[PDB]
This record gives sequence, C-alpha cells and structure tokens, in this order.
Amino acid sequence: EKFLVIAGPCAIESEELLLKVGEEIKRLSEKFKEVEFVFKSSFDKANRSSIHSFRGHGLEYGVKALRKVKEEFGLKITTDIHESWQAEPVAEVADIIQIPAFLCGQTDLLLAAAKTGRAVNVKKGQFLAPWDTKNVVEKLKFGGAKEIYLTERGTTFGYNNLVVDFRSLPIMKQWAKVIYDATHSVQLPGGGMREFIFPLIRAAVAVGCDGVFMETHPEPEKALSDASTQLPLSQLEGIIEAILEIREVASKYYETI
Amino acid sequence: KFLVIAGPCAIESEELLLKVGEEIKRLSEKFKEVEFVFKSSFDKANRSSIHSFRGHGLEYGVKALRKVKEEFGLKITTDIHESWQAEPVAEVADIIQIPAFLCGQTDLLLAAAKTGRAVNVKKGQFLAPWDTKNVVEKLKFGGAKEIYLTERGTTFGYNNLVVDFRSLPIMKQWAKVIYDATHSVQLPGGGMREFIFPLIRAAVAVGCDGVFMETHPEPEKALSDASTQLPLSQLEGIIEAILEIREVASKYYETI
Amino acid sequence: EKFLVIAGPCAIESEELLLKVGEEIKRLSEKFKEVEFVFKSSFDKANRSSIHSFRGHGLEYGVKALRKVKEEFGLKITTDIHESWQAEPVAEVADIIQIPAFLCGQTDLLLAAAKTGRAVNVKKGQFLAPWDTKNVVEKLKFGGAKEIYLTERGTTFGYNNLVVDFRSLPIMKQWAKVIYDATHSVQLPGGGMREFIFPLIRAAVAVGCDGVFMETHPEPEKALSDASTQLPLSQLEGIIEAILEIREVASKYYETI
Amino acid sequence: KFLVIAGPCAIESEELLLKVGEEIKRLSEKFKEVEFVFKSSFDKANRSSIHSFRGHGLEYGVKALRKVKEEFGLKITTDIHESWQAEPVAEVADIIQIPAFLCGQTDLLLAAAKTGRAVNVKKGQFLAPWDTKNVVEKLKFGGAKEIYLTERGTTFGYNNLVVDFRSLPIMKQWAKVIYDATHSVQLPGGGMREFIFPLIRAAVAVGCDGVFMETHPEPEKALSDASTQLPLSQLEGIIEAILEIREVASKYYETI
Ligand SMILES: O=C[C@H](O)[C@H](O)[C@H](O)COP(=O)(O)O
Ligand SMILES: O=C[C@H](O)[C@H](O)[C@H](O)COP(=O)(O)O
Ligand SMILES: O=C(O)[C@@H](CO)OP(=O)(O)O
Ligand SMILES: O=C(O)[C@@H](CO)OP(=O)(O)O
Ligand SMILES: O=C(O)[C@@H](CO)OP(=O)(O)O
Ligand SMILES: O=C(O)[C@@H](CO)OP(=O)(O)O
Repeated sequence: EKFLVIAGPCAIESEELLLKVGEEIKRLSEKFKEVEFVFKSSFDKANRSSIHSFRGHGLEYGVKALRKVKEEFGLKITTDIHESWQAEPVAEVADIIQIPAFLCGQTDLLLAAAKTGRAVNVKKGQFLAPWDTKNVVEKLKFGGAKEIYLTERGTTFGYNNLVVDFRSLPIMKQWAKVIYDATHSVQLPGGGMREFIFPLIRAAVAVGCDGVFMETHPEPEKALSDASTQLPLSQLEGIIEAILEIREVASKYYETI
Repeated sequence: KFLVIAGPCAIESEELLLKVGEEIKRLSEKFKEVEFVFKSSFDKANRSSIHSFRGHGLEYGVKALRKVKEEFGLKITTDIHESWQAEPVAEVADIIQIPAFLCGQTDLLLAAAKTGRAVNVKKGQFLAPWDTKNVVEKLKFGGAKEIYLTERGTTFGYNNLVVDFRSLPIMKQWAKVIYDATHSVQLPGGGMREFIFPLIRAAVAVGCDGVFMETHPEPEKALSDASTQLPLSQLEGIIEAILEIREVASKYYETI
Repeated sequence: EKFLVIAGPCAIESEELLLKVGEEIKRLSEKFKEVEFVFKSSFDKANRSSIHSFRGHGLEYGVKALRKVKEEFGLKITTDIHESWQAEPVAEVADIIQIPAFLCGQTDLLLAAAKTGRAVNVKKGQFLAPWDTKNVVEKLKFGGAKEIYLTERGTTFGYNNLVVDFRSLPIMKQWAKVIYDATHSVQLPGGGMREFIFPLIRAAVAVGCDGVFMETHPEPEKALSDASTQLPLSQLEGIIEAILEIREVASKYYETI
Repeated sequence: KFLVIAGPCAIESEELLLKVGEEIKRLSEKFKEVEFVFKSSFDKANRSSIHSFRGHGLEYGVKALRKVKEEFGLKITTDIHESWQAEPVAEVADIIQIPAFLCGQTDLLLAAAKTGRAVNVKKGQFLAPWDTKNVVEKLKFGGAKEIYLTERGTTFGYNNLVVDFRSLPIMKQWAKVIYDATHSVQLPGGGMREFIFPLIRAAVAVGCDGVFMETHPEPEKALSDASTQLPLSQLEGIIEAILEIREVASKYYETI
C-alpha cells in the first residue's frame, strides 16, 4: 500500500512560512512518488502550557493560508479542531481532520469531524491504552467516518515524560490505519528529545505502520512552538529516504492483523 | 470553611437530583461547619462507548439544577465541555467545573473565568502537580478569583490511576485543593469502591480544602459510574469521619 | 493492637552514632508505652549507586554494635541481609530480619531468613504489585516464618521517581502486617523528598497500618547515606506523637480485612 | 560482530540443552557473521511461587552447560545469584549474566568481574537508562573489560513492562547493548508472544550490538516462561530477518 507522510510546521506562524515548507514538501512528493504527502499545520494551539505563549492568527486566517498551500502546490491538507463548530469550516480545505490527543474522547468533536465526509486522524491520548482506541473508532464509524487513522504520540510515564509502547502499533492496527508521530513522542510535557526522533522513527517503520507524522520547520530554533522538537526542513528528505528503505526490508515480516 | 461537593454523577432526572439534594440539604443543616455544594453533570461528554448514556441535554440539566438550588438553597456546580456553555451554565452554577481531559483548553478556561463565577479545574491524569500553576494563571488572566484544583489520580500504566498525595501540598501553593474521592479509584477504560473511604481519610490527614464525592441512592442502578458512586446512606458517616480526622490532623498541616 | 515504630540511622556509621540514636529511642519507648520500638541500622549498604559510596564496617562489626545497643537499652533489633549465609549470624542479635526491596523475590534469601525463627520484614520491591506480595508471604510461611511484615516503600513511577499507592496498605494487609516506610518512599532513585515525609506518613496512619519505618540521624546533613531523607533525631518525638493521634481518631474507621 | 544469545530458559535436562544446542550449532554454521552464545539458567532464583520449578542445581547445571560447549563448541552464558557462585560458574561460562533484580548488588558484580570473564548485566525494571553508567563503573573497578548491558523492559504500572527504545542509544555510551526480546514482553506477576518479533525488529532498526532470545522446542511444555519462549523452529527466520534489517538500518545508527 502507499505509505503516508504527514509534515509541516507546528503552527501557521505566517502564510509565508507555509509556502516555504510547502515548496520543499512539493519537491519531495515529486521525488518520492510511492509516498502520499499531506501538509500539516495548526491554525491554533488551543492548549499551550502558559497563557503568554503563541496560539495562532485565527481560524479564518489559517484556513486561508492552508488553502493557498493546497492551491499552489496541489498537496492534501490536514489541520486539527478543538471544538465541534470548527469542523464544518475546516472541512472546506482539510482532507484529513485531526483530533488532538487530549480530546480523543470528546464524542461531539468526533461526531462533528465524522459527518463532514473528510478523513479523520485521532491522536491517541497520553492517558489511553492501545486497546481502548477501539471505541474511538466505533464512535467515528457511527458518525459516518469511512477513512480513519490513529496516531501514536506517546503515553504518560511518570511526570513530564512520555514513552512509546510500540506494542500499540499492531494493536490499534486491528481497527484503523496507524500513524507514528515522530515529533511529539519524544517531547517532555511541561529523554533529550531531538536526538531520539530519528531512532524511534526507525523503530516505528521496523515494527510496521501506515504513515509517519513529523513537524518540520526551516529554522526550529526560531519556531513559535515545539522549537526543540521540530525537525529542520533540510533533514526531511534524509529521514524519508531512510524510513522507506527500512520499511521495504522489514515489510515482508509485517504480521497480518 | 471545609468544602464538600457531592451529588449524582449524571442528571438521570430532575427527580433524582431532588432526592439526593434532600439528603444533602439535611447534612447541610447537620454540619454547619461544612460548605456543601451540589454537583451533577448535564452531559457525559466522553463516555467510552457511543452507545452509553450521555444525558437529557444542557437545557433540561440547567433546569433541574435550578430546581435544586431553589427547593433546597444549595450552591451548585456542574461541568462544561465547550466554550459556548460557560454563559448559560453560569446562570445556575456557583462553581463551573472543568473536566480533567480539558484542563489545558485555554478557550474553555477563559470562558469559565469570564462568567465571574468560581472555577474548579480537574487536574488531568497526564498532568504533573507543579504544572497546574499555569492552569491557575490562565484563569487569573481571565478574571477568575475563586479557583480550585481537584486531585483525581494520575495515569499509572494502562487502565489504572494512582493518587500521589504529594500533589496536595504542591497545588495548595497556588489554589484551594479539592480531593475527588470517587474518580481517583476508578480504572480507566483495585476493587475501586473498597478504596474510596481509605483514600479520603489519607486526603484529609495530608490536608486539603475540600472533598468531591459522587453519591447515588442506588449506585448499582446508576447510568454512569455505577461501580464508584457512593450509596447515599453512607455519605453522613464518611463526612463525620473526615471532619473528626481533619480536626486532629489540621494541627499538623504544613504552611503553604 | 500495639503500633510498631522501626527507627534508627540508615547505616551503622560508628558504634557511637548507634548509642546516640539508641538513647533517644530508649527515651521515647519509655514515654510512648503503647508503641513497640525496634532499633534499625544496616551493617552494609549492598546496593549503593556508585562504587565510591559508603558501604559499612562489615557484618562482624555491625552485629557487634547492634548487640551493644540491644544490651545497653534493652531495645529490639532489626537489620537487613543481602545473601543467604548472613541469615544465621544476623539472627543472633536481630529480632526482625529485613529483606531488601530489590531482593523481595529471592527465594533462598527468604528461606534463609525464615528458618532462623526470627520475625521477617520484606520491603516490597518498587517493581512489585501489591497483590503479588501474597506469594512472598507464602514462601516465608513455607520456610517457617510465623511473624511476617510487608513494607510499603514506593513503586516505580517513570524514571528516578517513586509514588505511594496507598491502596496497597489494605491489600497487603490481607496476608501480613503492614509497615509504612516514611523515608524511602519520598526518595528519588538516582518530589522534593524531605518536605513530603510527614504528610505521607499522616496518610499512612489515616489509611491504616501496623507500623512505620523511619531512618533518623542526629545530623542528616552529615550522614554517610540517605542524608537528604533521614529525619533529624530531634523531630522524631513530634512525628510519633502526631501519628499516634491521627491513628487514634482514624482507627474506628479502619476496615476489617 | 553481531551477538545472538539464545537457548532454553531453564536447564530442564542435559538432554534438552543438547537438542537446542544442536540447532544453535547449525545456525552458528549458517550465519558466520553472527556470534552465537548458548544461554540457560541452572536455577530460577525468583519464581513467584515456592511450588514452581527452580532447577536441578548448580553442579548439574554447570555439567550440562560444559557438555554443550564440548559437543558443539558454542560459547556459554548463565546467570549467578549470589557472590559465591561467580567462581564455579566462570569455569564454563564465557559470559556471566547478572539478573535484572540484582543489577545493583555490588558484591555480586565485583565477584563476576573477578573471574576475568565477560559480564552481561540485565537492566533492572526499576532502573533509568543513564543510571546504568554506575553499574558499568563498578564492573570496571572490579576488573571487568567486556561489559554488556541488556534492555529487558521497564516497570509500567502494575504487572506490565514497556520497552523505552531511547535506552538503547543511551546505554551504548558506556557499554555494548543487548536487547532481551523475550522478557521484554512478559507481564510480571499484551499477548506477549505476538509482540516478540515486532519489538526485535524495532531493536535492530534503532541499533543494538546483540539480541537475547529464549527458545524451546516445545514452549507449551517448558517448565519456565512457557508463554514467552520462542519455538526453536522459528529461530532461523527471525535471525535472518534481523540481519537483513540490520544491514539496511546500520547505515543510520548514530555515533555514540
Ligand atoms: O497539543 C499540543 C502539544 O501538547 C504542544 O506541542 C504543546 O503546546 C506543547 O506545550 P508548550 O506550550 O509547553 O510548548
Ligand atoms: O536499598 C537502599 C536504597 O535504595 C538506599 O537508600 C540507596 O543506597 C540509595 O542510593 P544512593 O547510593 O544513590 O544513595
Ligand atoms: O499534532 C498537534 O499539533 C496537536 C494535535 O492536533 O497536538 P497533540 O497531538 O498532542 O494533541
Ligand atoms: O467529575 C466528572 O463528572 C467529570 C468532569 O466534569 O470527570 P473527570 O473529573 O474525570 O473529568
Ligand atoms: O531499608 C533499607 O535500609 C534497605 C533494605 O534493608 O533499603 P530498601 O528497602 O530500599 O531495600
Ligand atoms: O534472563 C533470565 O533468565 C533471568 C536473569 O538471569 O531473568 P531477568 O533478566 O529478568 O533477571
């Protein structure tokens, strides 16, 4: 099947930053034809730690910038929603509606996403066991979702730390396509983070998944969010080529679910 | 004074909210040194199954709660799930409750703060104690003045929660701490019930400004949390017990 | 029943330090007649993090110092063993043989302790669930132990941190007397530690237990081990009086196991 | 070269150690680029139940192992539980294995180091990756030169272990890292077996210097770890698979 790569800057800092990253993603999509790229960026960071942290430029502006990207590079789009009412307007540009980790259980948000007709990607909450995502998918199908994804982004392990229990990839795969989030899984809520992105991502594809999610920024050192975990845009190509290779050599061993 | 939030988990009917309210009213008259607050949810926004009981709606819920505050003169508290519900609920709710999973949703918090009412934030299972400082700050920025942080357990492996009592003195540095004696023993997704009382005792021995307890006339027949909701008849004894322990232990509560 | 208080310096730094702390424990035993005091001190720290850390003055010396304490103050004694062969010599002075947390599963060490005829106290391993201590007790009875204790000392919660799941006190109580270790439960393997000793200890007695364990040192700031967690000897009396009070008011509510 | 430690969990009989050794010998001849090490315990020192199988003893165990090293010329590794067993075992064992629960017992480590042999320390379920630095240092102080650290999972709530693959590159800073593919999926005190292969693949994709696998002709009839021991017939395929993944992935292993 076709491997999915979801990438983009964490936050829509500006419509300019978006086109910049979009161009590189467009170039990679032309080189890696066996991959399905999806451009990602949040129009709003609805749960920053501090009130003084960057949030976004609004739903209207964000949807507008995301549309420019889709229009100029012909790339699929995905963004996340935080409240039911955002589902409809967001579905006008987003091919995949993403549900935040903390909200993976909110029945109304799930239902709002499902009826749009768009694909849905749920970030598995840090508090959720892998086998309990089964009902999250049941809710979505009930609400009309035909294209569903579950994203592994780590589990709470003590305070201010997340661990990736790779046993979850084959478990969640029983009821949905699985995406490994290479960026948030090494984050420390509130390991040295960055140095582990690449090795864990190798593990993901060795275990087996249907796609990976990576927040990439031209200059992570200057991002308005996830500055310490966003992958430098120049390294994106290398990471991709590498996971496609590992995936290929490992794939014949992938178990049938 | 010492806070005691109690009531049925979900608003199964205005009828139920009145029967439990009656008993709460009676305890209210018996323990003048305790400030009772009636709690009940007009909607279970995150039931595991789509096929579970959510409720009769926000309008019907606010109607029943209003009936309780009128027929018994008891303060009210209910939880909101989306920003738009902060205003309509603040009409009957003396304290707006922020669900544990949503403790980080800035918009939901700012909306709660805007109604001028008191706000009680449930500490997320994924959140470290010291990280609640930022939750309170967001509320102060939004104009909140009476702010409560409630301990309801922390993610411990899969389908399990542990109560790290160190969190009580830690959160107390920036808010009034409430201990949720009911959701702290439930297994997400021990024998639950048998641990409710023992842990409540630990909570007051350590030191907290209040306790949260879901009670139902017939837990077995409850439409939500039927295994962790305390039988109404047992509420009096547990309150009396926590006041006595508090009386003796309070002598040793460390200074913020 | 009679509440048990196990206290003493973490390590037998010197026979002098032992008599110093022993004197205070002797004085407290005379005041708190409803309490059963047991003097504790390890003749060896068999698992320090670094190789350059203090260990002890040997089994022979330690047993000798512990005997002086028992001889001069008439106090019961307890110390821990790390290998089967130490059981016999140690039982000649120890009223209670203690089994280290990491070794709570070592069948031979348990059996060696059990046949001495002395009482046995097992520190519940940081990796052990409360309901799995049931077999640790089964092993001891099999080996001849008639007086058995289980000590709560925290559970692994992420890296370098322990949490106390008080649900364990009523669980382990189903098959043994339970002791709450007020000192090691707030330690950070490899919370601010000290500031939590007293509140958690209050929780323990409120929940209900048969005794508490507290490492106390005249000058914690100078101890050779557990310097940041050992309680100052001058505060011992206050802590005890407080837990006896909380215990009394709470006891009528203790559930029957 | 890449290390592969395999064999039956416990020494059920010299007979069993020879049948598994034969197959290991054959794989040894088939994969010249891999260094096979025969592993088996002469005693299960910490079985949950007193009524479980421990073994036939140290003498009988060292006798069977010796038979394997002679009849097949395969390196040997077994685990020691108390200091006094370091010397007698170092007679047949090329690598002395330190049990996970005992990774911090200074005397057991110094004794293992004294025999001059290679030492493989199992990282305790309670130990943080970076805290293994001290374990290696104790061994160097005791004269150890060939030191291995084995990842076997970390305590995650109750009766469960999780494998934090970040630990591999971290421990690699001060030792050769081995991945225990068998005990990492067992539930202390998921479906275990089904996760053994997937996680082994992750281990080599990340980068490790070797793998540890317990194998038994008939796992179902094994006297220890009958649910997590890999069927002998499957060993060849998994090895071939990890060599292929390694070949491709090794290009990206980060530098220590
Ligand atoms: O849902 C989003 C994540 O948890 C973010 O990446 C989050 O905003 C990180 O928090 P901080 O505000 O501390 O950067
Ligand atoms: O078993 C003993 C404990 O774990 C000690 O209190 C331990 O020695 C603490 O370690 P450190 O060597 O780092 O002080
Ligand atoms: O990926 C992200 O930007 C958001 C979700 O849309 O973060 P999280 O997955 O933690 O909810
Ligand atoms: O108390 C409750 O009914 C809800 C929140 O309103 O549960 P939790 O505290 O876990 O979010
Ligand atoms: O109490 C102690 O000195 C030792 C055990 O004898 O430490 P731990 O309980 O951690 O094993
Ligand atoms: O490998 C094994 O048989 C034993 C150690 O010798 O188990 P663990 O690694 O968990 O200690």
